[PDB]
Amino acid sequence: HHHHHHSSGLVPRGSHMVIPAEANIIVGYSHFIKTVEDLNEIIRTHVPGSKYGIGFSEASGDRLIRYDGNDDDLVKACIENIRRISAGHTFVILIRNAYPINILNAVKMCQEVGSIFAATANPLQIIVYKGERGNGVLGVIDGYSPVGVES
Ligand code: NA
Repeated sequence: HHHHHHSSGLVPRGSHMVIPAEANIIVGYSHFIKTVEDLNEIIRTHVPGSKYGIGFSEASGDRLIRYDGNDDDLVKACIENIRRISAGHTFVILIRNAYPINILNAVKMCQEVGSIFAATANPLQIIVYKGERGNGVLGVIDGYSPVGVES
């Protein structure tokens, strides 16, 4: 027996992500991860020298938004983004002052323990579906639609 509420379904206005100036964001789905420390560690060697924040949506147990980082503004943005999405096992990473290869490697490392929804510096909107127990991430709007074809 399952419970249905008419309030469930695609959330009309996608959730806009808070991306502080010059920050790069990574939004993904964790695989069998129970703590944000796993993410904090797997990307630790790639974020040295840079400022970063990590947010993780614990999907059971305490069901708390978990976080780590070395920059208050980035950490707060990650927490807010996780709150807006409100979907179990979602993780959000924000990195600033990092070279291109470090950002790319951070993403590759996340792919070892999860799936990627977004990885960009562009304005970003997360399309979410509101279900019974919580939400689910259906996709993202990364930047804009094309305006033409290159010559
Ligand atoms: Na999808």
